[PDB]
Amino acid sequence: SDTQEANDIVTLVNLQYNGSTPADAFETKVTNIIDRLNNNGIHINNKVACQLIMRGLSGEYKFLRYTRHRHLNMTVAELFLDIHAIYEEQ
Amino acid sequence: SDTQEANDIVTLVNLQYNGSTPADAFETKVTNIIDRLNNNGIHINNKVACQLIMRGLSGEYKFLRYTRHRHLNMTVAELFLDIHAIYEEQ
Repeated sequence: SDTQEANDIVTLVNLQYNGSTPADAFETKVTNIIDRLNNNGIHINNKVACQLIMRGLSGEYKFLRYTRHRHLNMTVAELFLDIHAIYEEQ
Repeated sequence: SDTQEANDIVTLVNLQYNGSTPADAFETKVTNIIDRLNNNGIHINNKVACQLIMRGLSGEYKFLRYTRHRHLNMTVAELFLDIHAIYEEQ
């Protein structure tokens, strides 16, 4: 699309997960956004990506933004493993 | 800051200009964000940058998002010249 990157960035900034949507969808949703943006030359690295994902991660997931401070060099895949683990216990 | 790029991206996505702030401040504000983001490896090119600026450009500036369709390959500087010109007439 002509307005591809801009809409991906706004979607990334307005992520709001609480536990309703399956992690499956939410993961591949964010995985795509970062892939598409990176295909178009906009590289959102793991550090910055995780930050934006954990932002707006509310509910019983809220806290993951607090341990993040100890989690340096955390990967997006790792971060979702955590989210997946939470969803399985619901 | 450790959370620099992420906060720059969210600032860019949540821009809301209507005519209150001087164009001077709003311009260099966005000019910096795009420079900082580009220094850190997040390449926001003119096309996508302008798109994100015109998004949330409300008030008497709204119409610049409509003329944009004729303005292909427009630069961020050009886009602000328009915003500056409108601000001068207020």
